[PDB]
Amino acid sequence: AIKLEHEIKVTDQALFFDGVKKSVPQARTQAYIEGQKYNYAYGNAIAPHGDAIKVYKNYVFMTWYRGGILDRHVMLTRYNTLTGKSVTIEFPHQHTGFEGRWWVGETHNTIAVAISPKDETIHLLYDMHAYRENTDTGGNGDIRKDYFRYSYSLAGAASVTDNNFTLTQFVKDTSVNSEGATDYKHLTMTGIEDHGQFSRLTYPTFFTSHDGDLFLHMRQGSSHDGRVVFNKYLAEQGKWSHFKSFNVLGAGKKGEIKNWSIYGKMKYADGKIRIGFQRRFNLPDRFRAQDGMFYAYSDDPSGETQWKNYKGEAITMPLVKADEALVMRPGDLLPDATAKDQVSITGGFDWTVTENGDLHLIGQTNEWVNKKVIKKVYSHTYQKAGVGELITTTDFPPASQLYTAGENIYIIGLEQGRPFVEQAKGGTNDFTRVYYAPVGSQSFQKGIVHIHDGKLYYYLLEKGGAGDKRTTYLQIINLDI
Ligand SMILES: [Ca+2]
Ligand SMILES: [Ca+2]
Ligand SMILES: [Ca+2]
Repeated sequence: AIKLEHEIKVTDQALFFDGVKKSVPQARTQAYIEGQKYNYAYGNAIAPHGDAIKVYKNYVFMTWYRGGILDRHVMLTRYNTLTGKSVTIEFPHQHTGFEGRWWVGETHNTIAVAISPKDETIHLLYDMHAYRENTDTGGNGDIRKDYFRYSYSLAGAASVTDNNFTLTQFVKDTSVNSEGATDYKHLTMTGIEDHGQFSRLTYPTFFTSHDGDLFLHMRQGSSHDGRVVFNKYLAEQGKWSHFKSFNVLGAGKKGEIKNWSIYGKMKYADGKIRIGFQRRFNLPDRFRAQDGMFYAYSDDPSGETQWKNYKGEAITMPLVKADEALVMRPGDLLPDATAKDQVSITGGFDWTVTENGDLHLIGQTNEWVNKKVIKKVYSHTYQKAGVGELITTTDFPPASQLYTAGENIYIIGLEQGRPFVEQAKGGTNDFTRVYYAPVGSQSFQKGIVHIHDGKLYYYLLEKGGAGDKRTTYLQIINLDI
């Protein structure tokens, strides 16, 4: 059976935005008020959130901002699965909120963490939402040399003893742009300052290959003109390669009918670097936001060349016309919803490929009538063993993410606050519940999932907290592969 093995408190001081939702014009224009609750522009929970948990050998690395509203420091915690002990590092940087307005919480601005399995360096990317040298902070700090925020460690830092797991392991900014003695934020990953390359970036997400190569991808640009860029860590050189575009910017002048933006995620799946995404075209049409569903994979271990669509055909690279990578048109799921903005696709998209080559993609497609969602359609698109017909069904529960281990795919979530796992054989839509925490166990408000070596690492926010400091836990659940 799937079994809970460990439950570990991470902190009682995780930052939470305990105020109310603010519009973007509100967030940009309103001044701070002392004693205010911590308002927010998007979500209210920045911890656990983003690419915030990784497992390397016997270490679980977890990031979070610390509360409350006057603190907001970037934190890195390492739990040792062999000793049961944890150690945390406080970084000088504090969450800068919405475009420098640090009293408005900004859940885009996560802290991503990765370990290089080659040289055991630690990498952190944090507090970014497409900032640039001329981002207007409204009088809240100088961002001209701080629009891209990277911290990294000495080689070997991942495995030092707890008492040595300190800021001493991390490398200061000693460039000509350095702020001084506690500046751990680097404006580049390549050793070369490059505003074209490192501005307008959002959503840091690392992934690793079988052989221990480490990669990063981010979104560059805007919701009207956006691309995914990705690079590779060069352990032998102590730096990263130049960002490479999966798709172009300015597609409207390079072969597509119009510029577009890309909503998806690259992952390492069944031994290959791949991407699944949806497109936002911003045409005045039936699509309030995103349209389509797309997927491509690379047969190149570096992920740079040999990109193909699900049929195995080479695609243009960098991609200009998303339809080369088409798998499904979610507008089809509401075939009579033809009025302006009547098909609303704003989230709920995910994908995976199992170790047997089964391709799986999920989506949420909403019907939008008089400015309200009146129908929610969940889809599951899947191809057994990478061949044959692509099956799409709407007989799928309200799940927003898919995971994989062994021959299976998994839905993992919270039901009445308690973690559950549903499992299906890859290449199928036949889920059964195989784990549900028992009555009397704790209740959680939010969790992020990391699958590693046949185990589920569930990084969880405990429900029922008050104020801007809350309690997070780590659960380690054996998937019994
Ligand atoms: Ca700096
Ligand atoms: Ca549109
Ligand atoms: Ca097999």
